Amino acid sequence: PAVSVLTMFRYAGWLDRLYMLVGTLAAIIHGVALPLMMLIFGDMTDSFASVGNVSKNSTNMSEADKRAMFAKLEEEMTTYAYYYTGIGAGVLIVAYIQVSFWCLAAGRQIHKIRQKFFHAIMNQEIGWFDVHDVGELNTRLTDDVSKINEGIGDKIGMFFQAMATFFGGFIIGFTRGWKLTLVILAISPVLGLSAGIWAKILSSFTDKELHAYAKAGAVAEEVLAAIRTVIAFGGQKKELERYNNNLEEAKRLGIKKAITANISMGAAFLLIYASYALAFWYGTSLVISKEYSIGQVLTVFFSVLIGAFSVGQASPNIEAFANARGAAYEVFKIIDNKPSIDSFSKSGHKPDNIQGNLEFKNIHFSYPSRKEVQILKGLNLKVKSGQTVALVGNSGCGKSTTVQLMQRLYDPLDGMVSIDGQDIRTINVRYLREIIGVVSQEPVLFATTIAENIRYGREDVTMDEIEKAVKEANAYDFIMKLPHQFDTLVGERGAQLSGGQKQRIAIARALVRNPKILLLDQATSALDTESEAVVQAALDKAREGRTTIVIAHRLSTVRNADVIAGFDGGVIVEQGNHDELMREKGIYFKLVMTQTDVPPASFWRILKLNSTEWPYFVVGIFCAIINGGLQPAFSVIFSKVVGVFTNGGPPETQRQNSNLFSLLFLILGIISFITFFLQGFTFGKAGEILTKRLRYMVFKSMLRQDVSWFDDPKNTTGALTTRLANDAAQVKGATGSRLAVIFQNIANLGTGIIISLIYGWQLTLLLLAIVPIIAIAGVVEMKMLSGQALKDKKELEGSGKIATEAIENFRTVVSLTREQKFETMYAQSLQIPYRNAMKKAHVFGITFSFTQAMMYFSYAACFRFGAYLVTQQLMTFENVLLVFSAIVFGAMAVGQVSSFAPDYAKATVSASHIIRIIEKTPEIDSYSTQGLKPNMLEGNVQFSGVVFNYPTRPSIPVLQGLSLEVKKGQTLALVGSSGCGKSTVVQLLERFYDPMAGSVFLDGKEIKQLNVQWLRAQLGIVSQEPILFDCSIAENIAYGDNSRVVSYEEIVRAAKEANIHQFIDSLPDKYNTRVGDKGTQLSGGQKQRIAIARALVRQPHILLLDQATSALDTESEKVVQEALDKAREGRTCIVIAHRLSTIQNADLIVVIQNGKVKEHGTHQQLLAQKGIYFSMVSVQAG
Ligand SMILES: Nc1ncnc2c1ncn2[C@@H]1O[C@H](COP(=O)(O)OP(=O)(O)OP(=O)(O)O)[C@@H](O)[C@H]1O
Repeated sequence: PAVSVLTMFRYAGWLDRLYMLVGTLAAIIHGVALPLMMLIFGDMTDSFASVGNVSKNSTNMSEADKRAMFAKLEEEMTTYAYYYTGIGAGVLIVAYIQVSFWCLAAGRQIHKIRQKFFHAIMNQEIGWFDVHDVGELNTRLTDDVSKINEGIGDKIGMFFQAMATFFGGFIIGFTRGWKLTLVILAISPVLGLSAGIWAKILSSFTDKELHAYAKAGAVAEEVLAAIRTVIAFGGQKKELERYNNNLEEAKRLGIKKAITANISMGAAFLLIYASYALAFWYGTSLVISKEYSIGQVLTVFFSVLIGAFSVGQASPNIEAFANARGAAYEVFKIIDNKPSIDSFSKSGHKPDNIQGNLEFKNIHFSYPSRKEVQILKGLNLKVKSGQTVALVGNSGCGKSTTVQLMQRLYDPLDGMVSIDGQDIRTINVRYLREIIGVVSQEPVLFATTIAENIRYGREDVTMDEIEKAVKEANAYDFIMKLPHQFDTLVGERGAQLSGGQKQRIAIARALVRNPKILLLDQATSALDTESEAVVQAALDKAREGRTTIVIAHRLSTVRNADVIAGFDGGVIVEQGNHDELMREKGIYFKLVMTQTDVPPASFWRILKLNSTEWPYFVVGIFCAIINGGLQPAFSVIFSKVVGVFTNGGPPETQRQNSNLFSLLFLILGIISFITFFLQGFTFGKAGEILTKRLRYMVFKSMLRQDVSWFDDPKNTTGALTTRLANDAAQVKGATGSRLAVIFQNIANLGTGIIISLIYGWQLTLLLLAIVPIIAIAGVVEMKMLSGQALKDKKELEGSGKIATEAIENFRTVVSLTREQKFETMYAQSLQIPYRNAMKKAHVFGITFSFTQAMMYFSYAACFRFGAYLVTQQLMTFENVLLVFSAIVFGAMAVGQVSSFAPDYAKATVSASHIIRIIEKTPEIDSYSTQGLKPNMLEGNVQFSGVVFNYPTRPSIPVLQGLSLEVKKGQTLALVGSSGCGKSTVVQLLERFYDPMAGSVFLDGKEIKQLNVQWLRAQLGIVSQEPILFDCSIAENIAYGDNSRVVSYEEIVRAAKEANIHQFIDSLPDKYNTRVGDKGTQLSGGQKQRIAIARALVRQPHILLLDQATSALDTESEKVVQEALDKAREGRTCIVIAHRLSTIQNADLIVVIQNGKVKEHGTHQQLLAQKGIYFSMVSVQAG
């Protein structure tokens, strides 16, 4: 959808309504300013044509004909040169006003939008945030606001310019003779038609492509997330073929786009060369009959094509304006939306002497994300002033909902909530929340100082009072131990505070507010019994004589409360003191007892990647020379035409010369269509090969890498799918397409420099001296349009980061009632990109003005100097046109080439990354073929003094002097405090990493000397969260022993021994059932048993079990443990043990602490040791 145009320019002050008006009048002038440059150019050839044939045919006088005609041209061209400079003078003024006033008026409007849009979001309801996706909302603050500034800025001034030329151009064409124009305007619908057809066919082969690679690029994403399972089971080649057998689809489809894109080029490049002749063949016949002059035609043919091409230059300026209307709809809706609970209004009462009488009356309530089911039904309950009320009951009974209604974050439907006899929906929201202290489940700390985070509760508090509150909250002594005490910087940027310390800050914040009512919703939940005790002392302190509602999770909180309400299904089944509810032996009694990147890759290296198809490259080079030569050809055939009618000739030859040269256009026009159809058929396949061949070599080379690579923060599973998907394809704009450019550019400017130099060399050294100037200008505009894009958009990140901090914790700030503070913080940050943008339009006023002025001025500096060369009989007027339209129309050709081809800079660095991902050789070559691979199936495992550090964060040491044997067929349990040391042993026997020092042996043999495939083939990885692949049960299981004959019989025996056979045989589509996200979702317990079943098929001599049972499925757990006892029997086993019961039946236990084996032995010996191991078993008991 979109907005009405006249709405969208609201918030535009009267001065912005003026700037947009004055700037338009500039745009209209600048629009017609080039049609005038074509009209004069016509009247200039008339001045040359009138004398060009006098001095040649009849030799009447030698020096009385020289001065006669030549002092006429010298006086005619004084005016034509004064006329040209007059335009560029007016342009210089006009062009400034155009882009100045429009970017200004847009900027002035944006700054008024940002504040009104953010404030609109801080003014919304809390049920408003429930329905909406907050992620896209935050980007909508800086993307959609960035999408509007396009379609109200300078993009309008260019539109009214193009329309003033469309009508300004078709005006001049018609008044200078109507026959020539209606010829063209009969063909321009054929070209306005020809343009849109291909864009329907290019858009066709686009969306078909994103669904072609979506098959291949889906296998890619699944692997690189599941890389731990792929390497550990050696399926690194099986995944290469799946990714490849779907990779031919997007290739063949890539060719139908590659051909048809260069068809679209040469097809429309033909209809120009066709309609050139049709308009010139017919245009020459109207000067031969002495109806038009040569100056008349050359005006009209150009003055039409400019005005006719003015539509295609205004295509995107509309699309940017319609994108701006559309993005402006989602925003303006929010600004004009007004809430029922207005957090900014000043309406309700502000009652004083609030004792805290609390009353709920017949409350019913439904959330608006799931409104089908009611959450609370007929809920009634009073809290007497200064008493504490604990809410208990099972999950889903609206305990927090109660607290949300007393915050008034939703408005109940039926019933009434009153404070001291007064409807809470009849006082003001800010006074309400000012009297209420919110202790959330999780405390939000803001990325600011501790002083400010506390002062957020009440911005006028003195530093004396801060000290008092921090004391009362029990957070002072820990603050006294921090290095930057009350100035320490907290949040995501700063030092991470513990859970206990964060909550006490939230408590101090609420104390600063000194409210009359306190609300706590799981104040202590996550916190351990040690952290909880300090908070409880500080909570209890803060409550002393305040009316309190606490969502209680800990039994000790509930036992000392003055009154308990028991909730069940929205309904208070029993209310009383602690002893009553215990006496009742209802719901409450049951609860309380049970609980007890800048790589400089070279152009030559990239080119070598496509070297396997050099014959394709030779042809494309060849046609890139012809097509680069057709431009300077046209500069002749245009000149040689006009030469006849401007230098001298008999009207017997004006027919054959004109029609010949007029049909040499269609010689050129055909050769245009052929050389493009062939250029994009050889360089086209050369690219679509190159993508497909590099995605393979990459994805192959990616699975070759070792685990330290995939552990890095930069090589995440997404940034590799991107790198594997578009960066792999973006290379082809730097192999063949770069030769096509430079061979075109050489064959164009090369052969065009040569020709113009011989026909007259004086004019050329001027033009090829000035082309350097105007060529520079198109770059610095592209630079400073972009170099300024960073500056203005970098100063916005602070302005955007402020908003990000406020939306991401909206439920908090609204409870602190600091919606205004963050609004002000946003606005104050926005004052920098405002004042920068008000200088930006001043800048782009100039870069746009002095581009067109140095072009309109330099248009005079050529046809003045070139004219004096005809006075002095040094060059003909034909030879001027043969210089001018051989440099200029040829220099414009490289731009029309370079702007079509892919962004070369963006392609080289996009390619430089590909070469690095290919040329990288790992520390652990999984692909290799050497290694001992004996027939000795003992599996004696031995770690001796292994020392290892994670190379993601090598500053952290884990293991020091770790030495240990596992005897054949024994089970070894790893235990100790939480740490990565225990997990590391599994990764080293896998050989996912090498160790720094020490030695890992397998049956007396160094694992660095055994093939990585045959080390890992006899090792079973049982992951925490086992990865199940989108695939059949046979394939997910076959992932274990790959490249193997496995039939139906061998599958069933293994599934028995994992204990899943009986459950499998009654399910629908039994062994064929699709599992994954598309298929039946398996529980946590079932997935792990699949991982066990996969390990049984492999039948290894060693079993690595790592943190298995990472789920809560109670029955499955005993099923897993049964299946596990089966899987271990008479096998050498290494278990990372977290559960005490697993440890009891193990043959040997190792207690590890800080890299050090403090003790080890059988179960019985470690208990009687009465050491570390003893401590673990004792804590669970009591
Ligand atoms: N963002 C949300 N949008 C809509 N409804 C929600 C949202 N969050 C929670 N709910 C609803 O709140 C209802 C009651 O949950 P409640 O917050 O009372 O749990 P609780 O009592 O706090 O339990 P616990 O303390 O264990 O989380 C649920 O039925 C759930 O649908």
